[PDB]
Amino acid sequence: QNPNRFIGLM
Repeated sequence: QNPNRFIGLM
């Protein structure tokens, strides 16, 4: 749910 988690998928 965090946008910082999307950077990890990068």
